[PDB]
This record gives sequence, structure tokens and C-alpha cells, in this order.
Amino acid sequence: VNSFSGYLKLTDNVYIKNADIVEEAKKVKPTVVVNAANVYLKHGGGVAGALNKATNNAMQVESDDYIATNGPLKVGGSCVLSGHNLAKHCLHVVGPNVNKGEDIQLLKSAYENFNQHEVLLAPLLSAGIFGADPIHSLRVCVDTVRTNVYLAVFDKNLYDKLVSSFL
Ligand SMILES: OC[C@H]1CN(c2ncnc3[nH]c4cc(F)ccc4c23)CC2(CCC2)O1
Repeated sequence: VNSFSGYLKLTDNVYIKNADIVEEAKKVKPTVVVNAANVYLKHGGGVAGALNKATNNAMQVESDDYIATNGPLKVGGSCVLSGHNLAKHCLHVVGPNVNKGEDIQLLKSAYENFNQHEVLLAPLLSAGIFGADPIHSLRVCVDTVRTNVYLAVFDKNLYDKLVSSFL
């Protein structure tokens, strides 16, 4: 039993809710919140900008030190950093950004990072300003992630389309 509330169950291990991931993280304090990161960990907008703003820019400060030491992530890759006031840990995952021309096949690799964590609160990778079809992202999630994932979808209209079209 865990503390996630109000989710619709899609499969054995995937759950979904119309929610603001920032507010959801603030209330649940999950072990892992996933950020929709880019390779430079520049958290300017979308989910990343919202999560970073909620940390009062501490996420960005930590991220800048990470990049200065380690260099950029790979598209499809991830790193574990602090969850600050939102979670124990933040798993920064880089899905492909269609608006930069990156290969959508890398979306499966991106979701594979979730399998290293037993339970996660996450957004749909490559959705929103990353330009992929969220219906496709949900399908890849369900077909790739085997650990327990709680998906937060900010847009109510999109949430209803994802549920109604789910096979
Ligand atoms: O940029 C659009 C991208 C963002 N995503 C999110 N998902 C879950 N929680 C979210 N909280 C936020 C707070 C923000 F200020 C900005 C974005 C989010 C967000 C999923 C979607 C939005 C509909 C599909 O796309």
C-alpha cells in the first residue's frame, strides 16, 4: 500500500491522474519524482521549469554543479539528484525532443530508466514542449516500465483523451 490517491489504474503497474506534478509531489513526498529534463539540465520550462521553480531554484543550482563535473546527459539517459522539498530523489530523464529532431525510438530507452526504481511519480516523457504525441508516450510507458509508475497529466482535456483512447 502507498499514499498515491485518486489514480485510475491502467495496467498491473501503471496508474494515471489529472494532476499538477508539482502539487502532487508536494503532497505525497514520493521517494522518486521524475523530471522531464534536457541533456544540459537547464530547467527552463515545461515540467522542468515548474519543478525547479517549486524548489526556489535549488534544483538548478545542484544541476549546474552536476553538469560542471560530469558533462551533459545522453538523450535517453538519466541521473539521480536530490528531490529537494518535493521528493527524496529526482530522477532527471531525457526523452527525445521532437522540436530538436531527436529520434523518437529513444523514448523507449528513456522509459527504461524508470525500471531502476520500484515506485515513481512521473510525467509522460517527451510530451508537452518536447513535441511527441502523448498517446504514443503512454503506450511506450506501459510497454516498457515494469515498476510502479504514477503518471501525472496536467491538462484535463489531454487526460480524458489518454484514458478514452487507451487500449
Ligand atoms: O509543457 C507541456 C507539458 C507539461 N506536462 C506536465 N505534466 C504534469 N504535470 C505538469 N505540471 C506542469 C507545470 C508547468 F508549469 C508546466 C508543465 C507541467 C506538467 C505534460 C504536458 C502538459 C499537457 C501535456 O506537456
